[PDB]
Amino acid sequence: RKCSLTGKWTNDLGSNMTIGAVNSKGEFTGTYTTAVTATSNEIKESPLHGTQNTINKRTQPTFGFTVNWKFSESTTVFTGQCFIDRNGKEVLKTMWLLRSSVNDIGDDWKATRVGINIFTRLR
Amino acid sequence: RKCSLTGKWTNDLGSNMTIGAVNSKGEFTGTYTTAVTATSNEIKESPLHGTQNTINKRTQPTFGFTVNWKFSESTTVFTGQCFIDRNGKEVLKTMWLLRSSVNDIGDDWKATRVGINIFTRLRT
Amino acid sequence: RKCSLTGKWTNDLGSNMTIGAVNSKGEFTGTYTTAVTATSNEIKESPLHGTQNTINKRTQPTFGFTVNWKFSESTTVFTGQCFIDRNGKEVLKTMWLLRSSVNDIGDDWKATRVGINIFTRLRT
Amino acid sequence: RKCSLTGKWTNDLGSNMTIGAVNSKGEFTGTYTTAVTATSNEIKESPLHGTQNTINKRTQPTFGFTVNWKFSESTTVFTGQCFIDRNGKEVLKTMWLLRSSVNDIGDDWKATRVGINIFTRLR
Ligand SMILES: *[C@@H]1O[C@H](CO)[C@@H](O)[C@H](O)[C@H]1NC(C)=O
Ligand SMILES: *[C@@H]1O[C@H](CO)[C@@H](O)[C@H](O)[C@H]1NC(C)=O
Repeated sequence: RKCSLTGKWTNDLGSNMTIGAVNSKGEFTGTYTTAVTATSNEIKESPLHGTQNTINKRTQPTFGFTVNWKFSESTTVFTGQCFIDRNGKEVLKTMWLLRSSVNDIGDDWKATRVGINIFTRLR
Repeated sequence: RKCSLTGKWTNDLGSNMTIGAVNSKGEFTGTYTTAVTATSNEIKESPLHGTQNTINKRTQPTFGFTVNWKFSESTTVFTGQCFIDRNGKEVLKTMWLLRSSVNDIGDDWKATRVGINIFTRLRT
Repeated sequence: RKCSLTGKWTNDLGSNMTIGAVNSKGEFTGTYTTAVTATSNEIKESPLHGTQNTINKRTQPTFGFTVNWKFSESTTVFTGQCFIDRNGKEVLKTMWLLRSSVNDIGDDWKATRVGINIFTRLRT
Repeated sequence: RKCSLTGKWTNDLGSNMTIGAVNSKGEFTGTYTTAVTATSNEIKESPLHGTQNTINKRTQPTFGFTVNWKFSESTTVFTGQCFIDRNGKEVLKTMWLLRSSVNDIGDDWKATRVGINIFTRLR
């Protein structure tokens, strides 16, 4: 079976994301939903856009996407691979770069954070 | 006067990219012609897709994009900020993650490279 | 009651490391026995050397260390923080860069992998 | 000729570092000097400790080091390779991870920044 990006996902920090159909070029869009208090009610939703690599039509493709945050001046990109895990579940293993806005090119060196996220299906 | 992603850029490793118009949502597409590759595969031009953050209509906005490589199974994402020094020169300062495809989730841990690229506008 | 790096740890990929006493400068040495490698080389135990930040004598201090691999030409650095949940469990949350050796500076751009590891105390 | 870590270096942001002799195990110590105003007088000096890989005694070894900052609770690690550049000069091409202290394990996801530094000899 193929690991497919389309559907609803949640990650190891409680964020959720929904990705729509992936077209013939590999392109998808979706929404990324995050709480703005850890274990609390305030929820904000931002669009994401990206692609799945379709070379050799792998059953476990790599992909990447950009989340265009609507509640700050930052941007995050995620890249990873859609696996069928050893337990037979679909999992997206991703790493990300979070770019903050700085005012002066002299502060550019501290504007990028890095981390991972693992997503599994919300069914 | 605002740093705009539209147009033609080159980086410190000799790669080029072109980016078309940015829509009012911040979305753009482009093409990336890479000078370097991790595979021994023949390189080719590959599409990219991304967004520029439009919050507070910054003069120097953050942005990100995904390069959907067409000559391998990998994906790279870039993110950075468009800077504009006063005389008027624009620079894109970016960082990227290059994701390779691995056959087994056991190898996932070594599938992600990181680095930087600085882009400047392709000379007239 | 403070999160201390001294002792024996294991990570989410099955690797182990031992770390000896932390001196009053924050310096420690250890050994790292890796479960995984990017090369197809036979793994072996490798020394590590690092420091824990002693500013404000934090209960949960940041730290970093370098693993000087003995079965390849690579180096990996880890950095992270020692957390201690109230019942008393310690966790090291780290990120690392794995540097491969390349023969030509032209290839430097693809020589650095990044990822995470979470370590917990090796079970009695 | 060998690229050797020992000596004084400066980087693309104006920081300086001095690394002592590298012993038979690959170990070195040194000092990392940084300004706490960009283009200004206030200078702070922190120790660094690390190793150079000595497998196959390469003329261009990889290495890594940790800077134990003495003016904050953060730590940085650098890793890279000592090259003889195409112009015949020694250059250290490095990337680093800067770990900030957070109070709550729930904020751990944003505590790591990433960037590069290129060092050349101050002679
Ligand atoms: C980039 O464009 C320049 C200027 O036209 C060209 O000379 C060079 O070959 C191009 N590099 C690539 C990788 O296409
Ligand atoms: C780690 O230590 C555990 C517990 O002793 C042992 O079972 C396992 O084989 C070790 N893993 C490695 C990579 O040495």
